[PDB]
Amino acid sequence: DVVTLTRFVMEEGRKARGTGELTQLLNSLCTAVKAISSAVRKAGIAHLYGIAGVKKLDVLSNDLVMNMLKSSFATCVLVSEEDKHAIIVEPEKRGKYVVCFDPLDGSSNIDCLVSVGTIFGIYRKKSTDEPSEKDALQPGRNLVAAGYALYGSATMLVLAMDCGVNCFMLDPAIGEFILVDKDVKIKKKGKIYSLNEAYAKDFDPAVTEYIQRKKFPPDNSAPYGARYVGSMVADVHRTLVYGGIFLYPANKKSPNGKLRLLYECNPMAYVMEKAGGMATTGKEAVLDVIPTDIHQRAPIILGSPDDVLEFLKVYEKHS
Amino acid sequence: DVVTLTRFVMEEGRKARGTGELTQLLNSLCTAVKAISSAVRKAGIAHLYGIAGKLDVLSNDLVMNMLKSSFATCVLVSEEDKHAIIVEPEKRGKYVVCFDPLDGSSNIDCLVSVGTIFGIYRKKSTDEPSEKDALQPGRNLVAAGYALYGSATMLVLAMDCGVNCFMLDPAIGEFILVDKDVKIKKKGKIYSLNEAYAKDFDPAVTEYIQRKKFPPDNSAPYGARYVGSMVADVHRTLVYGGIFLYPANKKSPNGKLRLLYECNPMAYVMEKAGGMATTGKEAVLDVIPTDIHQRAPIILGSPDDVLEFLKVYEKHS
Amino acid sequence: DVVTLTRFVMEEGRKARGTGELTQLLNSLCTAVKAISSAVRKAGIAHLYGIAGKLDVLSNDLVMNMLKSSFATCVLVSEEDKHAIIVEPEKRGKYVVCFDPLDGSSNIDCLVSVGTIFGIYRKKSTDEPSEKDALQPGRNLVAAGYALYGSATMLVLAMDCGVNCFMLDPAIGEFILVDKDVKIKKKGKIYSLNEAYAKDFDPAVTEYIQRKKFPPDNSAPYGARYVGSMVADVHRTLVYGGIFLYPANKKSPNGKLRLLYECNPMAYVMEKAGGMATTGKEAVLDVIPTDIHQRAPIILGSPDDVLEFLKVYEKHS
Amino acid sequence: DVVTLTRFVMEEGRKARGTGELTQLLNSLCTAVKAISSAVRKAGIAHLYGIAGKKLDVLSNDLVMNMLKSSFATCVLVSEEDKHAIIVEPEKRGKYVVCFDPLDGSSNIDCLVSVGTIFGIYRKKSTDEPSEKDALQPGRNLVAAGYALYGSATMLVLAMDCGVNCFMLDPAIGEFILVDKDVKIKKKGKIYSLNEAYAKDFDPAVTEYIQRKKFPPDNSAPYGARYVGSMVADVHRTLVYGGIFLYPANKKSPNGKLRLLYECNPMAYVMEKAGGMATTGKEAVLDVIPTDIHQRAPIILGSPDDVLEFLKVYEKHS
Ligand SMILES: Nc1ncnc2c1ncn2[C@@H]1O[C@H](COP(=O)(O)O)[C@@H](O)[C@H]1O
Ligand SMILES: Nc1ncnc2c1ncn2[C@@H]1O[C@H](COP(=O)(O)O)[C@@H](O)[C@H]1O
Ligand SMILES: Nc1ncnc2c1ncn2[C@@H]1O[C@H](COP(=O)(O)O)[C@@H](O)[C@H]1O
Ligand SMILES: Nc1ncnc2c1ncn2[C@@H]1O[C@H](COP(=O)(O)O)[C@@H](O)[C@H]1O
Repeated sequence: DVVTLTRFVMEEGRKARGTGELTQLLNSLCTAVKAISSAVRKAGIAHLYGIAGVKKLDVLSNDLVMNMLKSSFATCVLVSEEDKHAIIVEPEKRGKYVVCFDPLDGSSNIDCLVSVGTIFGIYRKKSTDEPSEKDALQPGRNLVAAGYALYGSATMLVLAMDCGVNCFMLDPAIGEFILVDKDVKIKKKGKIYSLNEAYAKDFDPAVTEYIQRKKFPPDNSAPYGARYVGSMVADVHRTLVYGGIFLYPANKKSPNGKLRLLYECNPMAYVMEKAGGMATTGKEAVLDVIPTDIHQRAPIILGSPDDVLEFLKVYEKHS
Repeated sequence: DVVTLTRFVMEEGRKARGTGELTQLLNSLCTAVKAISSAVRKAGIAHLYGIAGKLDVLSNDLVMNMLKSSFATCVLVSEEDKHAIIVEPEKRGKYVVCFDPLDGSSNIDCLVSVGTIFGIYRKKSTDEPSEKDALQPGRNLVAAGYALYGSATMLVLAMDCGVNCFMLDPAIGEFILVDKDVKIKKKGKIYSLNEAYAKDFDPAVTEYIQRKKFPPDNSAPYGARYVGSMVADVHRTLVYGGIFLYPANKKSPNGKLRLLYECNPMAYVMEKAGGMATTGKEAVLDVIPTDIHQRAPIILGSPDDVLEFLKVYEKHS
Repeated sequence: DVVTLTRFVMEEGRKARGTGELTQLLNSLCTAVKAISSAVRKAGIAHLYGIAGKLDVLSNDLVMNMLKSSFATCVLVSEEDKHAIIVEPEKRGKYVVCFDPLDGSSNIDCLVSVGTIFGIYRKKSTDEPSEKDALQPGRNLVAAGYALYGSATMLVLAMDCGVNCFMLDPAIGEFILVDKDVKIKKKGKIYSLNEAYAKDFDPAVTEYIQRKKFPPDNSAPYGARYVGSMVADVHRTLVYGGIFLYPANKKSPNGKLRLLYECNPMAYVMEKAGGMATTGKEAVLDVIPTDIHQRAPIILGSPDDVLEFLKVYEKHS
Repeated sequence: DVVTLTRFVMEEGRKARGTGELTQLLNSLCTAVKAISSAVRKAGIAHLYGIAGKKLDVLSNDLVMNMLKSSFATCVLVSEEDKHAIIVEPEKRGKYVVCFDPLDGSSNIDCLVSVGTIFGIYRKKSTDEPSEKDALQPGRNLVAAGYALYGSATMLVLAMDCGVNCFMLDPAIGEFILVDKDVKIKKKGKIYSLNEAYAKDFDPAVTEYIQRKKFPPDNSAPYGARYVGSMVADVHRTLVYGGIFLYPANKKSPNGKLRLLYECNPMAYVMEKAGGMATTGKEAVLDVIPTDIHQRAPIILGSPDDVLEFLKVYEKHS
C-alpha cells in the first residue's frame, strides 16, 4: 500500500500514544522542506529576470524552517546554523521540543548547482526550568528524531528515530513524500572513501596512513574508489546507500574538525547508527560528546562499520 | 529584459540566415531536456508505488524520438546504442547528433547530479548516411552543450559565438537566459579526478597532483572535489574554474570517457569559454575517431591549470 | 501564521480527543485530491501523444485506494460503482464514506471545472458492514466537503465547527487555509438553474424565476449563471450568495442529482455556512435514503432566497 | 509523435517564408500565457500567506506587455486594461499591432471559475508614425487570433489563415502539445448561452429566439442552457460542443457590452475559421470598422445553422 510521510508519522504517533506535539513538529518540518525544495529548484526565477517587467536562498530556507517550527506550537528552543543565539519561542507558541537544524547545508555550492540539503535533530527539553540555550546542549544519544532532506537529482527525506531509518522520496507533481525504502541498514564494508584530499599536507598521520591503505592495499585487494562532492548531505547519503567511509577529520588547520556538532554531526551520526553504521570522532562515538557551545565543531569519521573499525585501528596505532 | 532559450535560438538562426533546420533541432533537444528533468525529479513515482492501485532508457527514448521528429537529423549516435541509428529517409535532415542521454546514470540511486551531453556535427558527405558520418573530429562541431540536473536544471549551450547558460524555471517550464558569453576563470583553485586509481597513474599526472597539494611557490593547495559525474564536475569547472582530469590510468589505458559524446562536447564548451582540453598528447577536438565508441584521455579546465599539467607531462616525455 | 489543511486537521483532531481514525481518513483524502488535481490539469499527457514514442476511473481508483489504505473506512459508496464496496476486514475502520470522484466529468472535454465531493458517516450498527450503513440521513454527517478544480484548486471542508476553505499551492503540494468560518450571504443576486427545462417545470419554480427577472416591485433583476457542474455552481453560491436550483421536472420526478454523494454534502456545507438546502417538501439533510444511488430535488443557497422560493412553492400545494 | 506549439509555429513560419518576426511574437506570447497559467493556478500563494514570515489581471497585463515589447515584433499594443494604446519604443518596433484582453472575466476568479487571455494580431498597414489608428482595423484584417482558457487544464486555441488548432499545456514540462488539428465546429448544436437577467431589457427578437429554444415550435427536443459568464469559457464550449452564444444589445447600450478589438473580433475570427458564424445582428463582426479602441459591439456567434436561425427571427423584428 503506498504510504506517504504524513500517514507514516501520524500512524507511528498513534502507536506511540503521543499527544501529537512531535507529529505536528514533523508535519511542519515536512512543509518547510517542500518549500525549500521548490526554491532550490528555482521555481520562479523568470520573475527575477524581469519576465513581468530575492533573498539569498540560505536566508529564505532559515526563515521557512524557523517560521514553520514556531507556528507548530511544539518547540521551545530552536538552534540554527544562521543564528548566533538559540531562539526561545514566545510562550504562546511553546511546546516541549528543541530543534537543531542546518537549513541549507553546502549552500556555498548552489552557484555551482551542487546538491544541498537540510539537516535537523530534535531533543525533548529535559529541564523544567524556563527555556534557555542550555536545553539544546544535550548529547546526540538523547535525540528523539533526526534526519535530513537532500535536494539532488530528486528530493529525498531520510527520517531516523528509535525504530530505525526510513527513506522517503518527494513527488513534485503532488507534494507528497512516498516511503520508498523502509528500515534502511548500511553495507558492512563498502568500496568508496570520501574526504577532501586537498588538505593532504595538514592531515593527521593516522588519516595519512588510512588513505594510503585504500590506494595501495597491503593485501593487494582492489583499491577503494574516491568520491567527494563537498556537500555533507550528498556525501553521507551516498555513504548510506552504497556504503564506505566519509571522513571530515581533524586536520591541523582546524583541531576540532570543521563540521558543527549539534546540527551537522549529531543528526548524521544518529542516522548512521540507526542504520547499523558508526560515527566516531576518532576517540569517542559522535553521539556521546557532551556539547558546551551550541555551535561547537567535531571531527567526524562515519560510515560502514568494518571500514570505521579499520580506520579506528590505524588511529589507535598513533596514541 | 527576459530572453528565453527559444527566443535566443530563433534570433541567432535569423542572424545566421539559416533555413531553420538547426533551430528546429535545438528546440527538439530543449523539449527533450525538460521531459528528462521532470523524470529525473521523480515526478509521478507515487503512481509506481501504487497510489491508484529504466530512467536512462527513458531518457534515450525521449531524445531519440524528439530528434527524429525534428526532421533535422540523418545519423544519431548514442551511448546506449552499439550502432549509429540512421534516420528513415522521410525524416532526414543534414545533422549528426551524438549524445549521452543521462550521463552518470549509476549515481541516480544516490541522487547524485546527472546530465545530458550532446554534440552536433554537420554531415558533410555527399553519400547515403552511415556510421562513418559520425567520425568527424570535434573541431567540426556546429554546436554542443549539456544539461545538468543538479540542484536546479541548467542547460549550457555553446555554439560559434560563445557559451550561454540557461536556467529552467520548472513553474512555467522555460529556460531563462541567466549568463551570456561565459568565459572561464584563467586559473582555478580546485583539481578534480578519482584518486583511487593512484596506483595506476602515469608519473606526470602523479607529479601534477602532488604539486596541487604541496605547491612549489608556497601558495595554498588546491581544494579537491569529485562528484563522479562528468557533467557535474565539468559544470563546476566552467563556473568556479579549475581542472578536471580523467587521464589514462593503466586500468583502461585509453581513457574511460568517450570521445564522440562525452569528451568532445565538454571540450568544445571549454574552448568557446576560453579554456583548454587535452589528451596530454594533443587537443581533444582534433583527434579523429576510428570508432563511434572510441575512448580518449581528457584533461580540461582553466588555461593556466591545463598549461601547468602540460608542462609536467612534457617533463616526462 | 500559515495554516495548512494537514496542521489544521491535526489540531481539530487533538481538540476532539479522537483516536486518529478520522484524521488519517482526512489526510488520505487530501492526498487523493492533490493526485486527481494533477491528473485533471493534464500533467504528463505529452507522454500519451508520444513524446518518447478515462479520468474518472483513475479518480475513483485514487480515492478508493487511499481510503482502504487509511484503515479508517468500512463501507465506501462511489458514484462510479453500482454497489457499496465493503472494506476488507484487516483494513476496516469505523467510517462510511460516500463520494463522487470527479463530479462534472462529462464536461471535462469542454474544459469546464470539475471537482470531487465527499461525505463521511460513522457506522451506527454493530452488524457486519453492508450497504445499509451508507443509508443514514444527511443530518448524521461527521464531515463533508468538496474540492473544486477550477482556475485554481480549492477544498471546502465542513465539519460541525464550521466551513473552512483551503487553496492548493501547486508549487509545494499544500492546501493553505484562506477563509475560516465561512458564512453565506443572507440574500443574493444570482439565480442558477438550467432554464432549458422550462417546458417541464412545475408552476412554483416557473413563478419563482419570473419573479427574479421581472421583480414584483422594482428591484433590479437577478443575474443568471449556470456553469453546469454542481461543484462550480454551489461554490459560486457559497462565495457570492444567491440560490441554485435543480428541482424535479417531469422526466426526473425524483430529481436528477444524487442524494448521498451530491446533495447531502452540499446541503451540509450550505447549512453550516448559514444557508438552506431543501427538496421543497423537507430539508435535504433529513430525508432517509432507501438506496445508495437515489436521486433527489434540491434548491439551496442564501437563507432569504431559499425562503422566498419556499413561499411560492407552498403557494401551490 | 508529438508536435509542440514551438515546432508547429516554427514549421509554419518556414512554409510561409516569413522573416521570423511573427514567429518571435507568437513565441513570446506562448511564454506569457504559461506565466499567467502558473499565477492563475495560485502557485506561490503560501509566500503571500506568510509561509516564510485586481493584482492578478494587472500582473497578466504586465506579463503580456513586457513579453511582446521584447519580441521586437510589435509597434502598437492595445490592452483592455489600459485606457490608451501603448506605442512601442522605436528601437523595439516590428510590424505588428496586438489587441488583447489579458485576463478575461477576472471577476469570476473569486468564485474560481474559468478565466482566459484573448488576442488578435494585425500588421501595420501604413507608413506613418504609429498611433492608436493602426489598431483601428476591422477583424477581417487579422493575421492570427486566439485565446487561452485557464479552465480545468490550460489550452491555447490558435487561429491563423490555415485553420484553428487546439494545444493542451502539459504543466509538467511547460509544453503545449498539439492535441487537435484544423478544428471544425458542428453545424448545429444543442446549447444556447446568454445571461437571462436581462429578460426585462431584451429586445423582441432575442426574446422570441430564446423562447423558440426552450419551447421548440417543431416539437423537437429543447436546447440545454449554460452560462459561465466568462466569454472564453462560453465561446470555447460553443466551439467544442456546438450551439450558440449571444451577448446582444439592449438598453444597457444599444451597442452591446463586449468589446470589438479584443473580445469580439478574435472570437469572430476563430469562429469563421472553424467553419462558424459571428454577427452583430446587422453586419458580420469581422467587418465593422472600429472608430475607438474600446468600442463595444453586439455579438451572436456559434454554429452556422443556429446563427442563421437567430438571423431569421432578428430580421423578423425590423
Ligand atoms: N509521530 C511520532 N512518531 C514517533 N514517535 C512519536 C510520534 N509522536 C509522538 N511520539 C513519541 O511520543 C513521545 C511524546 O510525543 P508527543 O506527545 O507528541 O510530544 C515523544 O517523545 C515521541 O518519542
Ligand atoms: N539557431 C541557430 N543559431 C546559430 N546558428 C545557426 C542557427 N541555425 C542555423 N545557424 C547556422 O547556419 C547553418 C545552417 O543552418 P540551417 O540551414 O538553418 O539548418 C548552421 O549549421 C549554423 O552554423
Ligand atoms: N481531525 C478531526 N477533526 C474534527 N473532528 C475530529 C477529528 N478527529 C476526531 N474528531 C471527532 O472525534 C470523533 C472520533 O474520531 P476518531 O476516534 O479519531 O475516529 C469523530 O467522529 C469526530 O467527531
Ligand atoms: N509562424 C508562422 N505561422 C504562419 N504564418 C507565418 C508565420 N510566420 C510568418 N508567417 C506569415 O508570413 C508573414 C511574414 O512573416 P514575417 O516577416 O516574420 O512577419 C506574416 O505576416 C505571416 O502571414
